[PDB]
Amino acid sequence: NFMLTQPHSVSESPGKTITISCTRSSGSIASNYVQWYQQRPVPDRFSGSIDSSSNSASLTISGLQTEDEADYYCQSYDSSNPHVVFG
Amino acid sequence: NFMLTQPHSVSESPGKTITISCTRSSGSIASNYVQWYQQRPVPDRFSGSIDSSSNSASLTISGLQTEDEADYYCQSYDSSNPHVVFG
Amino acid sequence: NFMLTQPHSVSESPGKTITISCTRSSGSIASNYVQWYQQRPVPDRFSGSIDSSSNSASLTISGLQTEDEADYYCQSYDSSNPHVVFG
Amino acid sequence: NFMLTQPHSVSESPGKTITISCTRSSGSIASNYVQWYQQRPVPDRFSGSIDSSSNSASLTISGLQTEDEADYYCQSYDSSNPHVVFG
Amino acid sequence: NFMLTQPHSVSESPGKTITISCTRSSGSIASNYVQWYQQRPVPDRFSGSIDSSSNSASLTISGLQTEDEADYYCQSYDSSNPHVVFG
Repeated sequence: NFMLTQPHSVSESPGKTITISCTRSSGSIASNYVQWYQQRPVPDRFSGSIDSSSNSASLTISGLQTEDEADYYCQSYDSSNPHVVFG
Repeated sequence: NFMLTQPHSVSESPGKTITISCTRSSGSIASNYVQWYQQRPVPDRFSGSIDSSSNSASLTISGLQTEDEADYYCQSYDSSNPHVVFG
Repeated sequence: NFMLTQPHSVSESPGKTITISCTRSSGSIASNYVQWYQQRPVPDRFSGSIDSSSNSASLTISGLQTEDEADYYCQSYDSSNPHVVFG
Repeated sequence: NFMLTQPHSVSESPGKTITISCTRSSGSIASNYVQWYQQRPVPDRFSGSIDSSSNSASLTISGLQTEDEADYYCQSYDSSNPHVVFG
Repeated sequence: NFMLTQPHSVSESPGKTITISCTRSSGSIASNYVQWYQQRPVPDRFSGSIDSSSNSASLTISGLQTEDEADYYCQSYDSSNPHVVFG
């Protein structure tokens, strides 16, 4: 899958950031995740409860294959040359 | 799947950010996720309860294949050259 | 599927942002997700309850195939060259 | 499916943003999703209750195929070159 | 399906935004979704209740096929070159 779940703030920054190319992924994730992120460049209270959690991630591939003749030709080209003038 | 769920704020930033090309993904995710993100470049109270959660993610592929003669030719070209003038 | 669910704010930023090409995805997601995102470049109260949640995501592919002669030719070209003048 | 559900605000930004091409997706999603997004470039109260939720997402493909001779030729071309003058 | 449900505001931005081409999607979605999005470039109260929700999404394809001789030739061309002058 593609869980692109990122609450990110971007200032004036002409670039490319995340770039994924020619990647193969296959796995299982079971996560109980708690985060308090505080950035201050008055009272703060954080309460997080997960309680009883049952996370199951099962992947089964019972395959059989004869002659494959596999040719995995993955070519990736990425060019990023921004031209930014501030005035 | 494609869970593109990101509450992001972008300032003046001519670019490309996320770019996914020639990628194969197949997996299972079971997530109990809690986040409090605070950025302050008065009273803050965060209460998060998950209680009893049962997350099940099952993937089964019981396949059989004879001669495949697979040829996976994945060619990707990406060009990003912005020209931004501020005045 | 394609769950494109992102409450994003974009300032003056001529670009391309998300770009997905030549991607194959097949999986299962079970998510109990809680987020409080606060950005302040007076009283804030956040209460989130999930209580009893039963998330089930089942994918089954019981297939059988003979000679496939598969040829996966995925060619992608993306060009983005904006010309923005501010005055 | 195509769940294009994004409450996004776009400033003066001549571009292309989301672009999906030559993509194959097949999966199951079970989501209990709660978000409070606050951006302030007086009293704020957020109460969210999911209570008892039963989400089931079942996908079954019990197929059988003989000789396929599959040829997946996916060619995608995207060009975006805006010319914007402000005066 | 095509659930194009996005309450978006677009400023002066000559572009293309969402563009979907040569895509195949087949899946199941079960979503209990709550969002409060606040953007302020006095009292705010948000109350959201889902209570008891039973979401079921079942997809079944019990198919059988002989020799297919499948040839999936998907060619997509997209060109967007706006010329906007402000005066």
